[PDB]
Amino acid sequence: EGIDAVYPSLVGTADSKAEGIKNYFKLSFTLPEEQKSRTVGSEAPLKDVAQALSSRARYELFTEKETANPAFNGEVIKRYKELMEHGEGIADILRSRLAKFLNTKDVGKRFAQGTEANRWVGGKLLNIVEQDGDTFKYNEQLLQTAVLAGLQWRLTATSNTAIKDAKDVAAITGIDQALLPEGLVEQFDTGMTLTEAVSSLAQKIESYWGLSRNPNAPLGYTKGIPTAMAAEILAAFVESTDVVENIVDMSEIDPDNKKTIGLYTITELDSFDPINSFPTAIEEAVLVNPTEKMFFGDDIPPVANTQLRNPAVRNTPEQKAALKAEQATEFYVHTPMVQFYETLGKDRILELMGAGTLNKELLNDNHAKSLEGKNRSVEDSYNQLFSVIEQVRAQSEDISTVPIHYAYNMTRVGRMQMLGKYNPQSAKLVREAILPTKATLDLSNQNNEDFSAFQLGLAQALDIKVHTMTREVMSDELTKLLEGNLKPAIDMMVEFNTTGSLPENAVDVLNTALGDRKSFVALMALMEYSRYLVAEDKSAFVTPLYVEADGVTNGPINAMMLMTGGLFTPDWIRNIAKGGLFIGSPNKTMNEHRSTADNNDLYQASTNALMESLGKLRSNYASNMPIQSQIDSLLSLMDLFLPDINLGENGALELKRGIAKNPLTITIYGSGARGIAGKLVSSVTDAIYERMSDVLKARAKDPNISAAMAMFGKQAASEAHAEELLARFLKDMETLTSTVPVKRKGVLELQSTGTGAKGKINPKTYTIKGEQLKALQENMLHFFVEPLRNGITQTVGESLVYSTEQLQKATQIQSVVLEDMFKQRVQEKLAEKAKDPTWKKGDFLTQKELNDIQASLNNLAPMIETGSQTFYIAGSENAEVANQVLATNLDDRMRVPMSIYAPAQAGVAGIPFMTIGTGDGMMMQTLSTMKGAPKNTLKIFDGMNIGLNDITDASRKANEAVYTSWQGNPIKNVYESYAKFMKNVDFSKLSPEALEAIGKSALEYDQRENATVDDIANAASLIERNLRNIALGVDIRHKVLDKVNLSIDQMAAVGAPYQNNGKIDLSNMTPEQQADELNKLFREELEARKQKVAK
Repeated sequence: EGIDAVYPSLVGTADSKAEGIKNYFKLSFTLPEEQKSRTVGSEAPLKDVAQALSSRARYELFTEKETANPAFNGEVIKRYKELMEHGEGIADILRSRLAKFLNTKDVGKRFAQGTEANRWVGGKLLNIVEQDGDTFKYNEQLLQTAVLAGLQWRLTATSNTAIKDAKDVAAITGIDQALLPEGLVEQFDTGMTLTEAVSSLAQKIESYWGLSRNPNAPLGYTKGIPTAMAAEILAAFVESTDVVENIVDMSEIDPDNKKTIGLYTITELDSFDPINSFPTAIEEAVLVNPTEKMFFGDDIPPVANTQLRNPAVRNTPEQKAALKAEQATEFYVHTPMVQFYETLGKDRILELMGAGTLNKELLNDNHAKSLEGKNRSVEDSYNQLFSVIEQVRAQSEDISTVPIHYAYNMTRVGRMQMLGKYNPQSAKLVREAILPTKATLDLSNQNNEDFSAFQLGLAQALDIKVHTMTREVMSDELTKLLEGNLKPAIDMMVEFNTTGSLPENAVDVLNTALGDRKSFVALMALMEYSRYLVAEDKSAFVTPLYVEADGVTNGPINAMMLMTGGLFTPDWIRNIAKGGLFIGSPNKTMNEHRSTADNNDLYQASTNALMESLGKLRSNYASNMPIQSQIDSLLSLMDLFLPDINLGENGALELKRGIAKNPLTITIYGSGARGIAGKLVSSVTDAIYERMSDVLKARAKDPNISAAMAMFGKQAASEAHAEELLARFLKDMETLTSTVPVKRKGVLELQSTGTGAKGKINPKTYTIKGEQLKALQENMLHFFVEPLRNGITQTVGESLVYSTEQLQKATQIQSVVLEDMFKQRVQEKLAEKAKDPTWKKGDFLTQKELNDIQASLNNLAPMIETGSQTFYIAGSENAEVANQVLATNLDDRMRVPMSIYAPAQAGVAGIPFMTIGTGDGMMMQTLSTMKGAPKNTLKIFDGMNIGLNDITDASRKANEAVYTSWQGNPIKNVYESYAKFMKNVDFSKLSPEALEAIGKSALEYDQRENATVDDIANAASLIERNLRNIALGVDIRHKVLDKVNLSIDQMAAVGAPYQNNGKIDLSNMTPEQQADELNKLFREELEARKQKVAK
């Protein structure tokens, strides 16, 4: 009688075992104990809410608050009057589409005779209708409340959707990640798919309805009825031209693919629309506890209870404390930076920091696609920032004294991420306008310690390697720039502060002065320095300039410290010193190491090893003439378009440290050899497309120019030199696309493909794809990637790559078993429902039944616990388990598949989870909750912005947090979960498909052709004892390193190292001598543990 008294006019009885028509709306939802929405019980929600928005006094009375938001002024009130009238016309469209549905094929006539038309996949909206004469009609309270949710969704959906990477697009389309076309990713994130639009809209509808789900009701109605309403509202928005629908066909690019995907984009409002200063008036008027809002002053966001998009995992108490500290920081608006942005204008901002205007008649088709994506990011960030400024400006007359708070949540890899799309932590344009840092300095004397901090901040913003030089040397470098190239730019900024105007050629002045140092952070350095020059009182200068403590190769260094076992080697000691770990050198900073000891970082070290491997490969095939020519063509092509590859006049090959940046970072991230090859080739094709645009530009200026000079005009001193380069380009492309190398029996053989490149090119629409693209990747994989991966292994160590292999095998095997049991357990439950008369196919399972299936998997240890963090590698949301349609609209379109939260195969995702989660993720968690933690800082991943008044103390604390995170044992945590899984697993109950996947990870190629169940089980237990041996070695190494004196300078910006107060002196020793001393303590620790066990 609870919900049966609020909606007594609904069609059908509320009994699950009735005879006629049953109402599944009242059987699936229940009234809450305390109210959550103010529209429950009303008769005209679209009229009561519109009345409350007509005045400030009425808004306060309806909301029951002392005062309303100051931004809710008269201009905003007028704009909401038109929006409410627009929402009344949306309801008229919905009411007219229902009458057509009941008229075609006599649906209404049959439904009134007893036919269960409300249980259809498209008739699920018949559970919220009422009888009216001989026909049916909507329920006014339920219909008008859903319209209000659509209006709020239309205003803020874009600024809340997630960002799709290349991996996500590949899964949706089905095309291989390494063969994704040009601009496909940039097209996908512009709009949203059907599933994303409907699911997000349906979430708001349920919230506004203010009801609670029934745990014993089928998932086909608790999730289908809200979804069926969302699809109808989205269809109405398309008819009203509020949402534009675009259809992309995969058969155009891949004829073998028959998938069709629709994309929906919301039409955006004007940048001067007064509604942009307060777009959450409807949300705060309906919900008792609004979710979308901006926090001012003492308004502190609440702490989330579960991980991001991982509802099965809850934040640990240690993780919740870190979130609370990060949400207490106050942000402030820098007025001089804001006025500079609006004076320059959006057009000049795009011209300076973007691609500017585009003339598509002189651009390549593929080149123009990338330029538009660059412009979109800058333009969207500019619009988002100035909408916030409008809201802040209404709170007080002084915009610089309004504190701002931001919400945080935990990423599945243990990373604190700001909520929203464009915020200081994500957008660089917004980062320079809203700052949490402040300082007061005495700059009346140039020899003060305060002036040295001021110079350090300016130098780092102007692209100067401050962590590789001493303070005195850095000061000399900055002085030359200030009085040299940057002088014209400073003069313009000085006039701007006093007057407030800019010249018509301001873009050209900044472009010439900055050059290769152009960035958003470099603009603030010019303004801050110019403001200091005109300050009347330099002894109390207040500035928001900061210094960023950036880690030196944070990724690779963490891996070699956390997942390395065995005895110490001199090579490890030398290579780990480049990361900031010094043994036997008290109070040694990174600036001293680079200046005197070693000036090569990890990126340069791997480049040198790559040259060594490349020379050995050529010498192996010295007698093979066809193989030698193929290697020459690959290097020749990369020399023409990549600045990191250079060939001398004598044929000597020279490489730069910039060729191993990306490969080294993604190698630690578990990416395979094919992934590196695909990215390397993509860099070459981008340069080729850009060179085609120069051909079109040169032809327009001079139609009589030659083809060679139109291409390599600026890369050749004479015309004859230009003709030489053109011949090289044509020959290399034909050679690299005609034959490919095939690795058989351990040797490489050239095999023809028959799909070589022929004909005359067209600069406007030149494209490389199909079999031509695959031929290029085959040559790159076997001739350049293989030598590259050998050099990387030599630097990081052979033991580190051994730990990654066992970790990948252990996680993949566990995920395969979990996925098979989940699918095998929901099919047995469905077979039981077939004997239930009150059950129909399409209702799926129940939330109570789904929770029992997941609880039965607890004896296999699906989650990894480290004591302060939790990880769930196999968790995902997929529609494979349900394999059925959830709901459609009244036109039998917009079919939405049903997706549930079920485990899935891991693959190579195990390595990134533990390298990042226990690496920089744990370091930043400690830094926010440690004793005497730094205050007023912005914590970007592997970085931290610090004010000029606390650079020394905060840098020392950052190095202390790094040392704490190096005492962990990620392998031991994985071993403990894997040992429990092996105790309870039963391989004899696995499907034949599952047994084939496990054999691909535990056995060799020859051993898995006819392997039995016993062979697979025996091979899986071997991995268990491999993890135990690795984990024991890591534990001993950390114990030994804690007994000696160490200096930690991983955050090398300032030069404030941290000492571990060890009591063993290893100074005045070579790395060869230190390894022997460390190995002596390693053998003593092993003996004690074995002796203790014996006792």
